[PDB]
Amino acid sequence: MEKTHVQLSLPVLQVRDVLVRGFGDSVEEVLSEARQHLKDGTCGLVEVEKGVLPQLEQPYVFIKRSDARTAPHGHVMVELVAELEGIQYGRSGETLGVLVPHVGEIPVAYRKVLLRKN
Ligand SMILES: C[C@@H](N)c1ccc(Br)cc1
Repeated sequence: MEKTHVQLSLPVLQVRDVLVRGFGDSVEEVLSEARQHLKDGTCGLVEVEKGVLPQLEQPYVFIKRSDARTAPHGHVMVELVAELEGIQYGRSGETLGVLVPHVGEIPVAYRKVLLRKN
């Protein structure tokens, strides 16, 4: 059975290397596909800086900090929040980055997270 939270180490990708720049065409689809790729180990993370989001496809899936009181074992506790046309679906803390499919790109780092399964 799946636990409420899972430890994952996500590959951090540079935006210009990403081949598949989003998970789908609707808020519900991108959240669904992101969660599936997270379970399969085929999800990467792009850190948000100026210029990044316009190079990626909407809707966006962000991982955001869900608890600022403790980060177990160095894994920041995080949850998913989607965004389309300036409207967010969920409310959470600070953005760690935007999730994208990982299809073999070489990462620049790994980001340890404790992901809320839902
Ligand atoms: C199964 C593999 N060909 C693949 C499917 C969808 C996405 Br998104 C990335 C890779």
